[PDB]
Amino acid sequence: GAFLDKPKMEKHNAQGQGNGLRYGLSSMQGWRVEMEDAHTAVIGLPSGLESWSFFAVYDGHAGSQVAKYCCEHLLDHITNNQDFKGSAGAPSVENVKNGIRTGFLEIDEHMRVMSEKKHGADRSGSTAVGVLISPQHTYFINCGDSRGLLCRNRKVHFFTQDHKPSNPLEKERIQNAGGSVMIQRVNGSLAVSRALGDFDYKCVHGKGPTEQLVSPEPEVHDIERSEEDDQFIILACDGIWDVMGNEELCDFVRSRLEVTDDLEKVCNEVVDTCLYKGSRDNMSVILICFPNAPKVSPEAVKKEAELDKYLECRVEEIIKGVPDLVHVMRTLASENIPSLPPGGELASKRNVIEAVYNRLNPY
Ligand SMILES: [Mn+2]
Ligand SMILES: [Mn+2]
Repeated sequence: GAFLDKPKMEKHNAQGQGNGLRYGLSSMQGWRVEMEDAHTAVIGLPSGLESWSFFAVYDGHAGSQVAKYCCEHLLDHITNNQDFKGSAGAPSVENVKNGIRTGFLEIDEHMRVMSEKKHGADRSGSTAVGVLISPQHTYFINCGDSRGLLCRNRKVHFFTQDHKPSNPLEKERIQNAGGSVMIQRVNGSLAVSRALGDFDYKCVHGKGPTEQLVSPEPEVHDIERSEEDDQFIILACDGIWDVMGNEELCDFVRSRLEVTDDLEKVCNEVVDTCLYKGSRDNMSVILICFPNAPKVSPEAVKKEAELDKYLECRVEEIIKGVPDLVHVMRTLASENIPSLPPGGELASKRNVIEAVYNRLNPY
């Protein structure tokens, strides 16, 4: 219904280390009147999965109720059901894969009875994307238009495929549940074809839970882990992916990692870069790095210090009229400056340019 007059750019961070992993996250409200994103980051899991980890981004719609309940409870719905536990020993590929499906369906029904019982007024829904990381497998999980990727060996090794209504199997399901896809939207309103919650979209008679207008069924992919080649995993809501592609962001994160090992800082840079590339949505990013994540380079740090200083001089020189920040950005862009961060471009450097603009024209 509304945007803010000015963006809420305050970042919320977390970070941790364990099972050979390091992780950082950053969430920001941005231009939207509410923050309806949520996340989960836990290293070491209950009930004998000490050496497992779990990370997840939740993009909530029509309120944050569903997103928040998921962020605190999706994991135990996933690991504490007979499908995940099942077979006598350690959980197999199938156990894990079926366990997540059950987890997804059962928490959905759980939330439906809770809402029915307590007479809930919110009509919210949420995407989930994440990884369950075991000693030898990364299991990617997706439900909605949030997205995850694996950077392996300097390249995009795998990414999750967003559930858009106009996708062929999604459209088919929607049509069979008596709906249509109008442009990109389920009956002209809903932009996503899979989510937790959205219970009004889940009331077709004589169609299973996975056969409704909006499905809670996750897509799960088993990637075998690689001690030598596994570099980092990026999970983010569409607030990020709307304005940056797989290759770009993966190239950009690499560039940043070659400058800091501070993961919260890298995530802040993803989020600011995205706000400046024009994103007007809530943004949340998680960055999980593996032992062979890119390393800090003495040279890349110098190049960044050089580039920073260069951008400071241009600003000072561009001010002879006294142009506003917007106009300085325009001018700087039309200079076609070399060596800007890959993917990030000029946008990834606005905090540096702006801080300087302020040093010189503070009023
Ligand atoms: Mn949202
Ligand atoms: Mn969003």
